[PDB]
Amino acid sequence: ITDYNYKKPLQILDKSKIFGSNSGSFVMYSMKKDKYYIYNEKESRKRYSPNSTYKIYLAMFGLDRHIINDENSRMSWNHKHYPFDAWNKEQDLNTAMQNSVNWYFERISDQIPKNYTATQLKQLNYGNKNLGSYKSYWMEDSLKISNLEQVIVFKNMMEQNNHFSKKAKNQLSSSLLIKKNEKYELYGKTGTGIGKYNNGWFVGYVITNHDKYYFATHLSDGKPSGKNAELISEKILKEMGV
Ligand SMILES: *C(=O)[C@@H](NC(=O)Cc1ccccc1)[C@@H]1N[C@@H](C(=O)O)C(C)(C)S1
Repeated sequence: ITDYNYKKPLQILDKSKIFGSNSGSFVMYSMKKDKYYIYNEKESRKRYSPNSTYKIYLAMFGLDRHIINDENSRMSWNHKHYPFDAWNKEQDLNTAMQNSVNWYFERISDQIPKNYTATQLKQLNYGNKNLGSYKSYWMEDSLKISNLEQVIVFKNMMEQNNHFSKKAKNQLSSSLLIKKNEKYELYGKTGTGIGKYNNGWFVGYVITNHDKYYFATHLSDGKPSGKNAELISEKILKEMGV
């Protein structure tokens, strides 16, 4: 009822054929040129739950409040059998991000009061800002963000001379690196919502030798999967600027 699509106004694109039988949007931002590039402006402004992309923010708050740190991003397994075998071991930040280990981020969340989080979501302009009963509010629930916001918000949280330390930003960055060769480094995080897949995400950024870009892809129908959002994301960055 209070849910609304992203209002704040700020070049656009046609990637309709890469998306094919999936539907959703793409957003990109050039540091050097200070401009946005968007495929599907209207869909890009619709608010969806960020699901596992919110781990970015959970990690950042975890490092800020010290809940986890340089040396002790650790946290033990509760010896509960989850389907993913990568989830069934000791974790650190890199491991839990790479492998999107829900229990690790949920334990960070456990230790964070609604008022630090609400304050943070307000400084950051994180969508909705709608926390719930404040449980797993990021996992298909009250909290919601648009694809466009994902990009502005992430770019602003990392680039603004702001209260998060360069060091926690850098540990986060490490946790999110996905590909690297000579030309580029690609960073980001997959999100997959569910008995059905209906909300797929891939949010991140790429550093080349020349420029630095933040981008995000959402998926709502077709095969809205974190996996497919990453593929689409990769085909767009390739077919555009190496
Ligand atoms: C984050 O998106 C996680 N998704 C789920 O656990 C599914 C789910 C269940 C209940 C509520 C909301 C979402 C992990 N992220 C993805 C991903 O990285 O694409 C996985 C499917 C790997 S699990």
